[PDB]
Amino acid sequence: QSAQEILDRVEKNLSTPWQATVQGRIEEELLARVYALPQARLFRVEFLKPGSLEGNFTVITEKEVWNYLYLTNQLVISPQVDLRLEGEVRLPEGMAWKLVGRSQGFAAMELYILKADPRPLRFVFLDEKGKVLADLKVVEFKRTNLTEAQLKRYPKDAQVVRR
Repeated sequence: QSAQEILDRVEKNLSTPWQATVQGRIEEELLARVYALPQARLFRVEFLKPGSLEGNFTVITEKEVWNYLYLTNQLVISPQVDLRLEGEVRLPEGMAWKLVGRSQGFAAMELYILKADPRPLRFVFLDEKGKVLADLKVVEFKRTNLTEAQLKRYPKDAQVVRR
């Protein structure tokens, strides 16, 4: 239940607008910028790496999800883990809580949460043998101000694929 308390602290601590840089491996390198405007229930992810995703972006709202595919100029419009607190570990950003949980494309995961300023720092997904399937780190983070005009922007010439 301690994990739930931590997650609750994170949710409350990130109730204002923020942005971050996510980098890791999934083998290929994944790099993206993330934007959140909680009060408007808006989220945007912009991809930088790998080459197949470079330029793509995803916009999430309470109602629908937009997935822009840069190379094909298509805008696709479409309508859990039992985490437990294992303990703490010192990370570059400082002391963090290490949450662990079992269980559909992975066997278990590790979620690292910064203690001083409750927010995610790293997500690690493991298979049955403990092999890393994905290791994504939040390498940059900043609280800021964002607007719907910014997060809902899209290429005017995008071709719509409506699900």
